[PDB]
Amino acid sequence: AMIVKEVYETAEKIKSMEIRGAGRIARAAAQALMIQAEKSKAKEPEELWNELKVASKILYNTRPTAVSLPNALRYVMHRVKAAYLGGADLETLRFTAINSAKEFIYNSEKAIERIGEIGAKRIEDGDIIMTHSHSKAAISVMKKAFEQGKNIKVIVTETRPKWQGKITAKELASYGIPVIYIVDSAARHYMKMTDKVVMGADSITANGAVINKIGTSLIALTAKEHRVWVMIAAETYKFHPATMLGQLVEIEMRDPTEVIPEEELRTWPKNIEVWNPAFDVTPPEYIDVIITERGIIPPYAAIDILKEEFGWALKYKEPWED
Amino acid sequence: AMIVKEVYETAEKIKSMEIRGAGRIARAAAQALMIQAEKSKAKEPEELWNELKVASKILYNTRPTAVSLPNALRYVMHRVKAAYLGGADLETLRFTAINSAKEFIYNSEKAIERIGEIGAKRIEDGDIIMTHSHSKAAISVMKKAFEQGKNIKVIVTETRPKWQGKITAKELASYGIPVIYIVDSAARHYMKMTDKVVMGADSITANGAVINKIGTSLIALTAKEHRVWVMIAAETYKFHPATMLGQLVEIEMRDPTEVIPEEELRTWPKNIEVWNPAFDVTPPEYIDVIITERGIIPPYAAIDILKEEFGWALKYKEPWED
Amino acid sequence: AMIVKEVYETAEKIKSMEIRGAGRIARAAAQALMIQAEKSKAKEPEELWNELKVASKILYNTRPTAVSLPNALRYVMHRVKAAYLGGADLETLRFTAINSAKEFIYNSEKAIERIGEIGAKRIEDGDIIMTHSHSKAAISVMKKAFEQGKNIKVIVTETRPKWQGKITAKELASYGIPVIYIVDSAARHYMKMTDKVVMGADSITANGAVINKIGTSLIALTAKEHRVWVMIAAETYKFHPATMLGQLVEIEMRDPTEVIPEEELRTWPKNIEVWNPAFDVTPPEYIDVIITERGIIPPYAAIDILKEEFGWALKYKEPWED
Amino acid sequence: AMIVKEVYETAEKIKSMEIRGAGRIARAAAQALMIQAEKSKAKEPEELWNELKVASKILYNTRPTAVSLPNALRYVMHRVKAAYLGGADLETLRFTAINSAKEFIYNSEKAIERIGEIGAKRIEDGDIIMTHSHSKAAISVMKKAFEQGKNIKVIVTETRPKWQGKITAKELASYGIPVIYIVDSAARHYMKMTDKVVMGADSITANGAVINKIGTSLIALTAKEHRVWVMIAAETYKFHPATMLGQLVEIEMRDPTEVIPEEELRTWPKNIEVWNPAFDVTPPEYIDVIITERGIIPPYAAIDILKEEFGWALKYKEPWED
Amino acid sequence: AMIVKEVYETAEKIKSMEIRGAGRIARAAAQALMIQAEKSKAKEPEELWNELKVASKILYNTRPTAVSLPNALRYVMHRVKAAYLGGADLETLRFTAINSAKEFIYNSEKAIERIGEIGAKRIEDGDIIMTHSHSKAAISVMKKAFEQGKNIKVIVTETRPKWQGKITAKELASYGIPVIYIVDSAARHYMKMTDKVVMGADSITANGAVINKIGTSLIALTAKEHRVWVMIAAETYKFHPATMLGQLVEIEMRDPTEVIPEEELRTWPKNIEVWNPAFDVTPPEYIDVIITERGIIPPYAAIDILKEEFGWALKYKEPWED
Amino acid sequence: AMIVKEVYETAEKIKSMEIRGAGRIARAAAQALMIQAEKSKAKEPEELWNELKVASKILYNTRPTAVSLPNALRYVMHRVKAAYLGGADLETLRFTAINSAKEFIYNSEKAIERIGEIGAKRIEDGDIIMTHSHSKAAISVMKKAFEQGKNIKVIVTETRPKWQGKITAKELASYGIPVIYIVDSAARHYMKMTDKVVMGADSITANGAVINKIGTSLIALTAKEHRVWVMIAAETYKFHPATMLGQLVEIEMRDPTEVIPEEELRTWPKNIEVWNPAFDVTPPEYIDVIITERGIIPPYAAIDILKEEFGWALKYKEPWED
Ligand SMILES: Nc1ncnc2c1ncn2[C@@H]1O[C@H](COP(=O)(O)O)[C@@H](O)[C@H]1O
Ligand SMILES: Nc1ncnc2c1ncn2[C@@H]1O[C@H](COP(=O)(O)O)[C@@H](O)[C@H]1O
Ligand SMILES: Nc1ncnc2c1ncn2[C@@H]1O[C@H](COP(=O)(O)O)[C@@H](O)[C@H]1O
Ligand SMILES: O=P(O)(O)OC[C@H]1O[C@H](OP(=O)(O)O)[C@H](O)[C@@H]1O
Ligand SMILES: O=P(O)(O)OC[C@H]1O[C@H](OP(=O)(O)O)[C@H](O)[C@@H]1O
Ligand SMILES: [K+]
Ligand SMILES: [K+]
Ligand SMILES: [K+]
Ligand SMILES: [K+]
Ligand SMILES: [K+]
Ligand SMILES: [K+]
Repeated sequence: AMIVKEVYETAEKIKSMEIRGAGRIARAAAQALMIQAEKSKAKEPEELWNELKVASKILYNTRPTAVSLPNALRYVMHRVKAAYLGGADLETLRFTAINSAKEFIYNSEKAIERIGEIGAKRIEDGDIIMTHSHSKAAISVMKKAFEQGKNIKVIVTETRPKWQGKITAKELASYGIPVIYIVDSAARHYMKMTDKVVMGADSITANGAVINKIGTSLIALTAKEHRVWVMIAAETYKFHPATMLGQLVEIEMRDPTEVIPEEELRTWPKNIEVWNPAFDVTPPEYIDVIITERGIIPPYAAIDILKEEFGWALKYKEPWED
Repeated sequence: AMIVKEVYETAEKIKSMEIRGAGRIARAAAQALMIQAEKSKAKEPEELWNELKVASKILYNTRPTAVSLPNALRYVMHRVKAAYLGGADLETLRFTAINSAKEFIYNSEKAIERIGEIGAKRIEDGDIIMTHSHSKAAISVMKKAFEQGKNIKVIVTETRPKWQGKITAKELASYGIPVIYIVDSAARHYMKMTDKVVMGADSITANGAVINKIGTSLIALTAKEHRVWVMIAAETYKFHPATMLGQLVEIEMRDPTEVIPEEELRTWPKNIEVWNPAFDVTPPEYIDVIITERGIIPPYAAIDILKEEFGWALKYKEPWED
Repeated sequence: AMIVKEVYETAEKIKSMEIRGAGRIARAAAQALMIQAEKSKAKEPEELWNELKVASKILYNTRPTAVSLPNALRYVMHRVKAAYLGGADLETLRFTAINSAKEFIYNSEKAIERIGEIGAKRIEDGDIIMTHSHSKAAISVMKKAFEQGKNIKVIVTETRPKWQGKITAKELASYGIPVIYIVDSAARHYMKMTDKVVMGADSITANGAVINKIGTSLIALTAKEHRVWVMIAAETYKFHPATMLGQLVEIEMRDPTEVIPEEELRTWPKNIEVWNPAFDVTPPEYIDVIITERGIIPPYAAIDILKEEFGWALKYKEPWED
Repeated sequence: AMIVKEVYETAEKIKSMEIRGAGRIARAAAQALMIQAEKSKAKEPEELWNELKVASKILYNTRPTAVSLPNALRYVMHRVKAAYLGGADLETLRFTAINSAKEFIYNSEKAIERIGEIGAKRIEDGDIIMTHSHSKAAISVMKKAFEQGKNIKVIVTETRPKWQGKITAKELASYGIPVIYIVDSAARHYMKMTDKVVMGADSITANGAVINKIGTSLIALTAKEHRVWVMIAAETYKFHPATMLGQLVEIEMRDPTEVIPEEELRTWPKNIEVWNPAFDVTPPEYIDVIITERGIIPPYAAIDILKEEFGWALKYKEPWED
Repeated sequence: AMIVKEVYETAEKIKSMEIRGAGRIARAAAQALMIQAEKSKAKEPEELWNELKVASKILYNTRPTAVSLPNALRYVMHRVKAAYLGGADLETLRFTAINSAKEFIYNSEKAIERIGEIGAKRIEDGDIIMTHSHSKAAISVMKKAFEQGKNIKVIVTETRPKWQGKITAKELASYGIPVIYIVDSAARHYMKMTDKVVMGADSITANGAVINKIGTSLIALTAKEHRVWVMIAAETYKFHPATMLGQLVEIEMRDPTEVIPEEELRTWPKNIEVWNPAFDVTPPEYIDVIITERGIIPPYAAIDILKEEFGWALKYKEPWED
Repeated sequence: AMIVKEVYETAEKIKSMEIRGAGRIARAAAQALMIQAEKSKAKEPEELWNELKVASKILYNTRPTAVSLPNALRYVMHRVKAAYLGGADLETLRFTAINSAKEFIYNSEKAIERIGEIGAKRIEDGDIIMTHSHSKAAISVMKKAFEQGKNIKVIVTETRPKWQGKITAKELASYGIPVIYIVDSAARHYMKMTDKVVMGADSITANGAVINKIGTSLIALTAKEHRVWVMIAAETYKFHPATMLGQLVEIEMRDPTEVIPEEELRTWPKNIEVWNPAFDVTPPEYIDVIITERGIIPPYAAIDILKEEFGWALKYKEPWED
């Protein structure tokens, strides 16, 4: 198959986390299949079908934990597959793909703004919010509360190994919002002064569990200890279909040198392993609500979100498979 | 008034954290008064006395949180005051200061060894152990349990902002102990494979609370959630006497440039604050045992230690005072 | 603009709490629009419509917390709006308002009876039951369980500041049920002899939280500490729709003279504030079941009730609005 | 009135626990109905109808706690009844009974196989599983996981008084799975080495509570204590529809001779009562997931299984009733 | 025996709670025995011995729950008894009693001031303190923090049935301290804004339990839920000797009409009992510290306080017994 | 080397559990030492000394977990050793052994009687008590309470594998106390009707943990869950001095034939391991009080029992050692 440059560049940048955030990763995965359909030089429908099959697979094997990525691919290729199997001609396939792909990106953008408006109603004036990592959705909520004229301060946790909290601190601060930057270790110490916790999701499971950035479960734990509300801002495509039939989510182990730089680690003894999980799993009992673009749920209603939007596809194979 | 440079240098190095760890800071300050005494050029007792008080004030105003420091100073200066007020001559006073400092240092070393001997009995063949920061007393326990031929593995938390875990990791490796190095955030995620938790203490309070490196309380919190024993390895001079009469322990707020380096921090907007507590406080309900040189205690028995060894001095002002 | 006195009197009495309890307030407001419609002197639909909206605004601005009230108003006014905008003539509109109000009142009465029938099955012969405030729906359950020949005894909390428990106590006694009357403070002390807890609800939220009379959350808290079932007896019109899209329920702050009578309160210094929340919020983790007219649910299933019966109206403004 | 031998045998074998396990009981009840219809000497529809009614009551009045039994009888008799009231002739009605029984029996075996497939995905290589009693659904999960190449070990609790664990241990051993057998008392002692708990259910209620063999709640409680996942393997016919309308599940109290043999018990004093509850009730807060043949649910979603598969029948009487 | 007027007046006023507060009750009990020794017209030592024996018994049978009362009597009569048994003449007995009695009252007064100074060190500037009932000792702590220039607000709970909170609110407010008065039911609702809880004791037990005003355990419970420190301000004579040898403290049941006034209650049905426990028992795990006049303890160190100050007397009969 | 028959019998009877219960074991060990001295044919002091050393080792190497045994041997052999090193002649040394054994045996019986007296005060009229295994100290508490006229009922858990509960039930029945006998699995089912839990101890550690019959921790855990008091009835020789210096108590693993009889076990597959821990370890957070003959303590005061009664011996070797 004749895969375009942009499909491979996008895959590289997902692996390397130059492109990161589960929402963004997913939009970018959709963008890539769109560009493959723009520039494809294929003559028949069945050539193009095959390019998009292979482009999808390239994109799926980049980073495993955020289901947002495969839900973007599925959004485009369920539609592309249906077109092809009902004998769409070539230009009818090229459009299905381009259009499905634009549908997903626009609905993503709209969902986040909507999550912002909903979640902000749960923020009270004077609140001190503690967040983790960098999440566009969590930030939509905090940003929207500030624009409503609520006076808020956000406690940004640093989020090692990759320092995501620096992006968050600068982002919120540039909107006018006062920020307090602290280390991940200081989360319990400042939980007493915290009124709310607002964080993202990479995968939400059937039973209510949230996979998000490493350290998320600690903040959640001690939030429960102190009765601070834990609010997970998360789009419906963060919800994980395969968990309905009993799959556990893969937790991405990233390279040791994101923790200890190569120049430093090569000097350390052989009997020190460095372990770099990218994500942990927060149980549902530590979660007050999940703010989706369709509204507030208890985390145990994740099963409904999946029943009604995703369940149907589980009897079929994946839409990029032979 | 005529204070030697070794006192001034010890101070500077305690502040900058070139000299660090509660016990070592204590030994360094004992040592500093020793050198003041050896090298003093005083002719009268009153003149040496005055040097020994001023040197004590300089050493005590360095770092507040770890009570080891003022306890070392008191061990020396109670004995210096008793001698001076009982009419000691110049050389009897100089030797009282010197010999007292030596007793403190010697007892500090013996206590850490004995703590290791005692704590090691609570480590079992096969144990995965999680620790935090760098604690001589904690390491002593792990080192001895290995030396007894137990096959242990230690999970070492990175301990930001100052990366104390690097020190711990390299040291444990160097005695032959396999290490797993993780970010602080990952402590709950790895608590399910952990069997024991073993950390140090900077100050231990009347009611059993352990003030220790920032993040300690999170590790204990989730340790307890999981039923993993939390064991604090701690010398009797870590116990805090002022807290018998209601005093709260000051928590050191250290320079923000330790968190975010100067060169970068000055590029950030005014409306980000960086906050950097060097310690947090862990409740007694989350501690299984404290391991002192005199044996295993439940945390609530902190008060006995304080009664029988320290309470006598609480009717009197500090032995360095005018 | 030409509003009858029955609407004005119903309002005044809802405010003063002469008419009180979530369900009864709802029925009183349905009834108030009914009388507005029966007695209206309008010639045009537009003129009646306008009376029905203004009367609705007057009734809704009385007391905020209990969602029963605006739910009753909507039951009537959704149907009035649909008729008016579909071109109904004066008398078709008047009858739509009147007949809708009647359906609400009739359904309210049937629901409380059925709730009693359902809840009673969860009461067992011999049960000591603790309750709080005065709730029709809660009493219905206790009354029916007695009527079935179960030998129950009810602990009745006094419920300050308004002494709601006196009402509950006299009423339960009058059906033949032995009562034990205690101050609110004594609820933990008597929780060890309690078998069941049965209380009402003013608003139930998207995530399962029950807003109810002040003190409810304490009784549930210690009920849970003790493993005593907490059962909330509540009509579907107690469920709060705005909370699907992030709205927090306002908690009524009532006059301080209800706490400390006027004559006494004016003798007190300026620097005492009296604060008087009429409700508190009980988390879903402390609730065993909610008992509605449609059956037993776990609290987290609040969201289903809200979805299938109320969410449809959340794209539209209130049916009383200009 | 003309009930075949086979029905009376099934009933006796169910009461004496010669046939046992919730699913197998249900399959035996349907088998009996199937054999009543096959061998019936009834001449008219109304005569067969009456034999089946009576068979169904004989069967329902054997053992109360496991609802799998009445759900089997309902499955058949709902269909048999809908035929009879439509005016179905004799051989038409005999086939509704015969075929509905076979549908139930086949779907049962299919459901359990699929529970195995789904629940096995939650077992990870290396896992140690604690189980309780003898559940065919739980065993399917453990068997499948092992067949996938996962090296697991199973802690089989003995399950007094009927010694069920001996059956589970022998069985699992017979597939090549290493079993650790321990007494019920030791569940907490070994919870620290358990990774996963997997058990059956006799009845699952509307709020998520699980009724299973006596002991089950203790194992769930200490599992929650230690953060081990509790996974309930349960066919959808284990869910209890009467609970939707407030019913409490009856806890079968069986003979004291199953605890203390007749020989020994008769010598004991009169003032020793021997109580033998066959089941207990685990709350949903201690259950991570229910594995059904339609998927994984959080325990709070039990109410949906019921709304959507059994809720329709609650306005009618039992099908075997007049 | 010729008991003076003031012994009987004091007993009456303890029963009626005209004199109340455990410290005050005890000082007043001591005052009474003092006055009996002032005014006694007795000729021999053995007459006087007998008057004080009988005066003590009159005072002991007034209110049972606060051990402060009998510890005051014991303080005077251990001394009086020792005098008499070593053959003190009459004036030597009259003084022992008068003087012992003044010793107790002065040490009481001094202990409270000292509890104020200790406990205030645990109060931080800006703190919002929630209290219960009226306790001189709790107030000493809060009063002393305010005089130190810490800016504090106190949340006074009303404390039914007897309204103690009115005395507290007026008292604190008259010292300049801002007060918030709320009902006992509002304790959890305002626990989120509370930094510290400071309360009294009537009896502290060997194992750490605090008997204090009804409702105390609820505030403590929800304080633990929210991680607010519960500090019990309490003199060493609040500690309960008989608990060392396994006695449970009697919980005083006061007359129903303190709850519902006589004019009102006489009209209520016969099947309503009104239950008025004066006190409840807070377990030690909900208590952070006990501030005694000898300093801060964990509640589990109550056994030490009793071992060293009280243990010795338990092998002897009570000092007012024949 | 010349060890009498009686010592070898005691040892065998201890290993096979023909003599059992921690106290009774200890009394049997001292009895053996007493009989070794009485019947000794030794001519010199050093010869008797040597028989006693060897007897003590034979006895100590029977069963490890219950420390009552080594504390008995220590009581005697500390005294026997202090005599021998003072130069005591033969008949002087024989009497130290004989008399020290009798001192221990008499004080044991006295301690248990006094535990009964003390612990009975915590039983209230009406109480239902759950117990576990067969403890003479626990039984003393239940017997005394009943003898005081309190109408109690006792839930006797069966205590597999050795069926201890049958002994407890028969015994208690024999004093006229109504017993409910239940299997271990049912402890949580009946915890809701239990008012009080009362059990023994084999070893009590320095931090308060209680080692008792397998199952004990499950009963403590579900008791804590339901706020039932857990009361441990334990002689002061149950406290474990090695634990002061970090030692962990060994958990005796006994024969698999005590779980599954030899006849049956030999037929089973090789791939079923049967594990029989005889004890488990209850944490101090789940224990309300330890009832000793010197009084009630909170479990955290165990360290004082030890400091003040056994702490002296830890700098020396065992008395029976060379
Ligand atoms: N890898 C995973 N995939 C899906 N769900 C998980 C995974 N790990 C944990 N969970 C769920 O998330 C929660 C975390 O529980 P625990 O592991 O006990 O903290 C539980 O509900 C688990 O069932
Ligand atoms: N600065 C401090 N000095 C002494 N004790 C403290 C300090 N801060 C907290 N504590 C104690 O440590 C524990 C921490 O409580 P929490 O507020 O639950 O983290 C409590 O037991 C307090 O008594
Ligand atoms: N005003 C409110 N409106 C709606 N939900 C609320 C409100 N206040 C609290 N909650 C919810 O109710 C529960 C109370 O939480 P806590 O703050 O633990 O008492 C949480 O589940 C919140 O989601
Ligand atoms: O989709 P949004 O809300 O922006 O963020 C969702 C989550 O995905 C991210 O992972 P990574 O940085 O890609 O590894 C972060 O963990 C974040 O909370
Ligand atoms: O001794 P002080 O600290 O003043 O108060 C101690 C306690 O005694 C009181 O009881 P009551 O009003 O006599 O029934 C209150 O409960 C108060 O907390
Ligand atoms: K907070
Ligand atoms: K673990
Ligand atoms: K109860
Ligand atoms: K585990
Ligand atoms: K707070
Ligand atoms: K109970």
